[PDB]
Amino acid sequence: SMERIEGASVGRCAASPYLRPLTLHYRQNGAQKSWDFMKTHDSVTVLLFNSSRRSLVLVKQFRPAVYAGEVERRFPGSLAAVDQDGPRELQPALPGSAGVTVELCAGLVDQPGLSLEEVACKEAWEECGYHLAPSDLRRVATYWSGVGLTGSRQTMFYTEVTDAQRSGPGGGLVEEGELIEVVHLPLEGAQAFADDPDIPKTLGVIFGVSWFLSQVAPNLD
Amino acid sequence: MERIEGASVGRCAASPYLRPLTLHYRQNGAQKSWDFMKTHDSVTVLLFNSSRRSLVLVKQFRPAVYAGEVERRFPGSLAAVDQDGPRELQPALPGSAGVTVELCAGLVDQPGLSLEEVACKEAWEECGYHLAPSDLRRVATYWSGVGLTGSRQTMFYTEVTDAQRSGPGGGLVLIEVVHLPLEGAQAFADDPDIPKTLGVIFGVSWFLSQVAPNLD
Ligand SMILES: CN1CCC(n2nc(-c3cccc(Oc4ccccc4)c3)c3c(N)ncnc32)CC1
Ligand SMILES: CN1CCC(n2nc(-c3cccc(Oc4ccccc4)c3)c3c(N)ncnc32)CC1
Ligand SMILES: CN1CCC(n2nc(-c3cccc(Oc4ccccc4)c3)c3c(N)ncnc32)CC1
Ligand SMILES: [Mg+2]
Repeated sequence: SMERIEGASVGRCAASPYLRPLTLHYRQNGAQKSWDFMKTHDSVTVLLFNSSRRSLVLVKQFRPAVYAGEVERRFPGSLAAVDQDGPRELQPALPGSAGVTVELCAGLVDQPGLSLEEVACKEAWEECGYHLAPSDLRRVATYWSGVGLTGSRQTMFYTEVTDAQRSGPGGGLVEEGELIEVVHLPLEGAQAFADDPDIPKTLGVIFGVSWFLSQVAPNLD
Repeated sequence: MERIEGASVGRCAASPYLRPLTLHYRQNGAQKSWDFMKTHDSVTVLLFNSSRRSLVLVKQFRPAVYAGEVERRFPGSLAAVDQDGPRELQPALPGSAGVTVELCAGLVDQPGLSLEEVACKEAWEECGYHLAPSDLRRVATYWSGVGLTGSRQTMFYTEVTDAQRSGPGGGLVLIEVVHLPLEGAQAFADDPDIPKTLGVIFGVSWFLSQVAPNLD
């Protein structure tokens, strides 16, 4: 099950391909300053509107960082310094449902040679089972994600799909230990879904719903 | 604020803002692990000043954004330091590379203040507007950076007038307050030459579709 998590523990992270902390030293109007950040990849996200079903296509999956943040919210001190060899078991753990998010289809810009659009198409295939062409995609927005702690860009795309385009199993790469659920969000429930704070979601979902309902859906009515 | 000199990359062993951790867990019986950063939650505030019919935003130098732009222009600029000290960026970029436009915002890192009160504090110190917690509408709560941080961000909206602009703002001792007229708002958001956040883009889009049509 996606939401069945066991043995949850926190440990030190000495090196990682996904985050690499650095400090920028610089003078700003003659004052010497420093700033802590982490080097990270850019990313792409893609909102699909399935017109056969009149539903938006989203993904649901366990996010370990979200789970840890939620354990820390409900049990302050869970993420205390790991001053020991090896991980420290959480006491108490939360249910794994605490880390399950709803997101747009998304992936890192870590694919040598692929365009941003092609990365978006790859993720829509691998995560959702939808076959897209790059020219099917509309660029919605490009922006900085997390300006305080990283300098990564994210680019969001949009495309309309039909049922015939859902020709794959989706669910992410099985061999690589991914378990992703495809969510089809009926348009009639979409704004309520986004506004509901009991469903953990990203700003990309909330913005995607708002943007679609005000910029696209009227030109289909 | 855009006059940045002698930029250099050094190591970051400890920081009160990012602490690298690894979650270890079993899912479907398989042992997994995930690298992330422990970080603070945050709040953002969109203000509509109806005296001026303008959205209140902030502009400031963001070092991480700057570093990201140097790495884009000169790959390898951010390689591991491997020295006794920081390594100068040569070539570098002008400070304008790191200048962003954002919503008023702050970390939830201080005991004593609710989310609403952090937002009022930031609106005062950054924008010079005096707000009350009860003046705030919660627009959205969401997770930013679910891959590496898991921290939560709450966005508030509130309506102000010039009668509430009782301070200068600009931060504490370089933040500039931006007043975006409603008529140019959408064009501002769409302008890809303006370095801005998803919070700004969503704030302008939300305001123009949920508030602006019912004004007046
Ligand atoms: C709406 N429809 C949907 C699909 C239809 N379509 N699109 C492609 C097609 C082409 C080129 C790249 C592509 O996506 C990637 C391929 C590799 C890596 C990353 C993305 C997809 C295609 C095809 N090869 N054969 C038959 N039909 C096709 C036309 C419009
Ligand atoms: C004010 N004073 C002077 C500056 C000092 N400060 N603040 C940060 C820092 C951390 C994380 C987010 C961040 O901005 C956001 C805050 C909320 C929402 C979105 C972005 C800023 C920082 C750093 N990473 N490294 C060194 N100093 C740092 C903090 C105290
Ligand atoms: C097989 N896949 C599965 C995961 C595996 N992977 N991916 C990340 C990881 C990093 C940063 C962002 C992220 O997700 C987003 C990507 C785009 C937009 C929004 C979120 C994921 C990661 C980690 N931080 N620690 C350990 N393993 C990790 C390797 C590749
Ligand atoms: Mg993904």
